[PDB]
Amino acid sequence: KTTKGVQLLRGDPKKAIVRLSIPMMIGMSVQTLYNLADGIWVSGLGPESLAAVGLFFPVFMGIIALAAGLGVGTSSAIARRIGARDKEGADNVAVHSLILSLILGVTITITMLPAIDSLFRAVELAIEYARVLLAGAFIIVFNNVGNGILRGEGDANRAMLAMVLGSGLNIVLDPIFIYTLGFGVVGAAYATLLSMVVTSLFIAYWLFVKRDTYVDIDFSPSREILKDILRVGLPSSLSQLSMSIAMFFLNSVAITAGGENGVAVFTSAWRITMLGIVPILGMAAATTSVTGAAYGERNVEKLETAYLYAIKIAFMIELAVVAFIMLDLISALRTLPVFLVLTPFGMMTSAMFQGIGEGEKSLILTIFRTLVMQVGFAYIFVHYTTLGLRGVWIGIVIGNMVAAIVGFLWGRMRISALKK
Ligand SMILES: CCn1cc(C(=O)O)c(=O)c2cc(Br)c(N3CCNCC3)cc21
Repeated sequence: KTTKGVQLLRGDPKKAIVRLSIPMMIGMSVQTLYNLADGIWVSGLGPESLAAVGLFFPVFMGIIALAAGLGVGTSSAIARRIGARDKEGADNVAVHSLILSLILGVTITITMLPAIDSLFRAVELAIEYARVLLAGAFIIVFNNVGNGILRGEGDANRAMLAMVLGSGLNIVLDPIFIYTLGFGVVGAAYATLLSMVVTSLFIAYWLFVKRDTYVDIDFSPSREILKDILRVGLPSSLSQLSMSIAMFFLNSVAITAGGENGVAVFTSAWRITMLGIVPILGMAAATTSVTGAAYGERNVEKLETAYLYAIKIAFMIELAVVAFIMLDLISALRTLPVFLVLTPFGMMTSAMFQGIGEGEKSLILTIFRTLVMQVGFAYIFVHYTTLGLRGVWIGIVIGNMVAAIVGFLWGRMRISALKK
């Protein structure tokens, strides 16, 4: 009838925010540690292989964006059916998403793999890197969908295990296929492939075989469900997309402000802050589940409680994290991380927008945060001020301040509108 994850969402919102974020944090931690390590192995492979990276990166990030967004849409739609105590509706979303993962999965493969040979034309290495990655696009999507099912139910521990067993297998298999065996840059993708396959066997085990999930995988092709999944899924894909593009724009700002000296400082600072933003990414994922559950119950008070408690806790964790960092890049490690305490005020709001099904507002807030304020102010402090590399860090921090104020008020505004 019930499950430890579903009994968490339907109960004390303060306990739900905590008990669900912690496993998500550990999962995201290993995930970020992979990105840190995978970038290192690729670095030093030569200039030709790095040129191949920038060839497939816009396509690579396209696949990950579509997959991650769809998973969020799955998570959002399942949490809302759980809150409304709608079992058959919660079962229907899961089956719909798995079919959605199949269609979207094979579509990406059939629409890109034959058309990747012409768009690229270092080039040969990119096509091979594309070939391995595109051939397993359906696997990547299924993973995020199966992840969204668990994350939307409250199975934060089984979802944590997914990415931990996930990223962990890649941290190990990365140097093996890149250096020991000697595939090169393509070995990173082949490590990614082989890793993704193993975990897709573990997810299908829990879902289909073990049946430990709250939902039963009742199915009937409904338009309301399809509208409900894409309403959050589609804008979330553009959110992660613009987030990477912001990293590219900020890079060119670091190019103008300090040069190549220079850009290396920005890459070092962006690495340590990626690990320091994990408690926010881990809690934002938990917030979407709780607020979504609260939205289904039509309990605004509980929704407001969980949204305000997720910020307060994450704010004080960051105060601690900032303290870790405080005690060239050494100068920027004392001014830049101050944007990490402003971040939970904005990331939690967009996450609760996804929770209540309004993904469009989540996309607008994210664009304003990552592009308009972060890149916008950083470009301004570097082109119109005597400050060089230092002004870039100021712009990011001062940009987050504005995006935090707008985000928090917009969040409290819509929470007030949910009563009238
Ligand atoms: C070994 C599977 N895997 C490989 C990766 C890679 O090679 O870059 C991943 O980034 C990855 C990420 C997640 Br989240 C992840 N999870 C969460 C979603 N379900 C599958 C496990 C798995 C990943």
